[PDB]
Amino acid sequence: ENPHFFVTSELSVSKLLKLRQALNSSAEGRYKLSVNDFLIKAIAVACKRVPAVNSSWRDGVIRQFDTVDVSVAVATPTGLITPIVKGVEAKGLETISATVKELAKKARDGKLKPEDYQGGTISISNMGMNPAVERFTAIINPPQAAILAVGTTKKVAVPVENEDGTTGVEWDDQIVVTASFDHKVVDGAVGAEWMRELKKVVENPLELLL
Amino acid sequence: ENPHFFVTSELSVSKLLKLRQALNSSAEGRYKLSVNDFLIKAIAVACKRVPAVNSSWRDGVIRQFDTVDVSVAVATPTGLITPIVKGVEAKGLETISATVKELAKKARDGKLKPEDYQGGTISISNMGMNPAVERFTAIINPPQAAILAVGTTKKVAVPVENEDGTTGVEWDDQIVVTASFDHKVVDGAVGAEWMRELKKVVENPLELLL
Amino acid sequence: ENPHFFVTSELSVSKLLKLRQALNSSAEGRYKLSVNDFLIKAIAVACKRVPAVNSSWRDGVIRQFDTVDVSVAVATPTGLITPIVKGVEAKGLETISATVKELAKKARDGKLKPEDYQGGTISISNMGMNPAVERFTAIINPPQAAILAVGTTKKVAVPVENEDGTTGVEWDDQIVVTASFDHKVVDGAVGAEWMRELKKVVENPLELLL
Amino acid sequence: ENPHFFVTSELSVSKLLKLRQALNSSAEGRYKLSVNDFLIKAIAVACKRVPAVNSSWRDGVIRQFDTVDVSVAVATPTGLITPIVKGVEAKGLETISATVKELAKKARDGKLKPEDYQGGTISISNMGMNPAVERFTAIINPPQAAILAVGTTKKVAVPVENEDGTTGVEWDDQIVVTASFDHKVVDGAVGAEWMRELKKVVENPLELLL
Repeated sequence: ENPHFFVTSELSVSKLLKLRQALNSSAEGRYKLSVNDFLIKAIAVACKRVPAVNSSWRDGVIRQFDTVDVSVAVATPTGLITPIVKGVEAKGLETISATVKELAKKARDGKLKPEDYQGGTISISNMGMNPAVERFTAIINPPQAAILAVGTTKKVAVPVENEDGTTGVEWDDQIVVTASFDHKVVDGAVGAEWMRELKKVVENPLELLL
Repeated sequence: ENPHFFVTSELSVSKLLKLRQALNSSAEGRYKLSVNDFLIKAIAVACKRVPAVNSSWRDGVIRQFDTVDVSVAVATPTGLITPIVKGVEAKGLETISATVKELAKKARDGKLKPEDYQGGTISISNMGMNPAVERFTAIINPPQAAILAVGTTKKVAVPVENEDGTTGVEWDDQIVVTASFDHKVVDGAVGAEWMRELKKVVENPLELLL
Repeated sequence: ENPHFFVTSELSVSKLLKLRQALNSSAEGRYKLSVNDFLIKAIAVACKRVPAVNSSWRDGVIRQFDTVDVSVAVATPTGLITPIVKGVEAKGLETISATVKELAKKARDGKLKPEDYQGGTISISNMGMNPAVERFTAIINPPQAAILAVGTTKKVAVPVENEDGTTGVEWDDQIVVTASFDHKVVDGAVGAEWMRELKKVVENPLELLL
Repeated sequence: ENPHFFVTSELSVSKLLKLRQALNSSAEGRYKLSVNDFLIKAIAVACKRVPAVNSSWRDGVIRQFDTVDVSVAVATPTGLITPIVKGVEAKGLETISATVKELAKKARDGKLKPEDYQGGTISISNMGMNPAVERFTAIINPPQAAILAVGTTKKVAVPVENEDGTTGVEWDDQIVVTASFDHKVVDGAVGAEWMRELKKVVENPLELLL
């Protein structure tokens, strides 16, 4: 029913990894941030910058949402459930990480209420904990217009300019992301622009601070 | 009427200055962050951690506020006005800087509405643009329980341990801050704790990211 | 009601720290002296040398006291209480330290009798255990005429004359103290003289032995 | 009754000390200038540049004064008296020093007439002769709008750029000054501007010549 199209990007996470390390060292056990928390915040910023992706199909209309409620895919013994982080734009990374850990526990325990997993405006699915999944596509969760699939981290050789003008080799830690879009709502231009903003914010994570 | 007491701290801003420089260079003219925007955000975080400072005196009761609406003192040709940044906890630094510049312009133009300057929960007054004001006290703006006065930046000699075990001299850029508190509401212990959290967050500005 | 004025001094504690270390090492667990015990004794000596500070306002008269009963501010979960060390001039440092620890425990336990905290002739408040409080003012505890606020210890670069006639840098451990005085009773001259005697005795702690 | 607020500045006196030395050496006993005479003249110049500080509260009106009559606080065995140097703008430093010494003697002798100490437009209190008073606040002498408290001189390490681009240490002789202002008459902006002019004139004492 949905004309799926896929847009893929490689993202450098070296700076994000350094930032995560510094923050987790400074947390004194109050929280433990994952890469997923940073990706969720960057998604929320990008959705605020390109609201057309923050929308849903309805009969005859596109419902654009003013809030970004991110449904996070959690595998359970009974399979996939999508608890919802509401109002992500207004939450700090600590609150996001804590909420996600709590909700994922409730998910595994089967104690989620319908309001915990009914609704949401965009989904994220992160399987990067499995080293055999470098890239995958995810099926859109209707009625959302977009889903971001996030693969595992791998080291990739990248060219570095040496001071002598030779090109050396640096090893960049990259993840592959693939956005699946519903072509009724989001065309290729909007999706590519949103992917550009996501890349920009993730590779310069100080923009996550604005 | 108010038993004023004062608590003073020296704050290292070297790291904050570096961060401000990097962000302003990356802004591409979209925004121009000042030190004041960082201090406002750090204040909002500290007020969220110690809500007893985020309160107001009323006849017979302390009204504690769930939101931190920061009144920012702006000098005008007609003197002092206090436009209010509402909901600071949920705003990014870009939105804060833009809002403050807009409101300060409206203030100078005399086009502020009463709702722009009536209310607020805590005040900040920043005179650090004048190099002859290293330290000052500010008079509390009733009914708020606290006001932070922020002086100018000066270089101070600080001891540094050299690799040889000698103590060298480093030059730390420090500001002096002075909080004035209403002793009916906030005692010395709460004020000192809040000053500790402010210092901690400003000197480790990555905590401003949480 | 009280015309508060403030007099501030930086005090070298390097010698006091060395003396405290030697005494605590020699105590064999009988006692454990804090800097606060030394400051209390020095206060008692200074109050004996300048009795005009050792006085209280009454309707029409200044009641000068022959004894120095020092009220020590202790933070409790219910806030501030002021247990009284009576007859400080006649007590040794061991007795002072033991009494203060016992009374502070009773304070936290809420087991102080009125006679333990009603009265006193001068107060001390010591917040130097918080590294974010370099300087503060304390509100006078009526009817006492004076209160000494004691901030935290910091290292300060001080000039030292080298044997070659060059000026090197030494690192002096300094505390900031601020006396608040009631200008009805104590004028600036008496307060400055008393601050001079306090500085003299603290920086030459052998005078605490006389 | 008076909303007191305090503005503090560190002032370099190295150049003023050199100038005082040269002048006193050239006086051949005709006069003996103190630092206080220079501060009085600089105050008079600053008051002429910012007359709003040179004013007094009256019921319903601010009386701005065209002349600067500086009341100088003198400690006596009976305490504080404020003899008045009239028309300071038109007097040279020699006349100021001579008048101050004469009036201070009459003060100690109790031979001041009411006209010698009734009135005045601004006060100065100088306790810098006591090395234990680095900083203090003074209570405003009504109906004057401002009082300047002047602490003692201390040596402070300041950064100096060496010819090799290293940062050495220089020892600057600094005094701390604290102006107390009545917030009904003088707001923070005017007080900070006046403090700026005072600093400018004291640090570049050739401007005292204009």
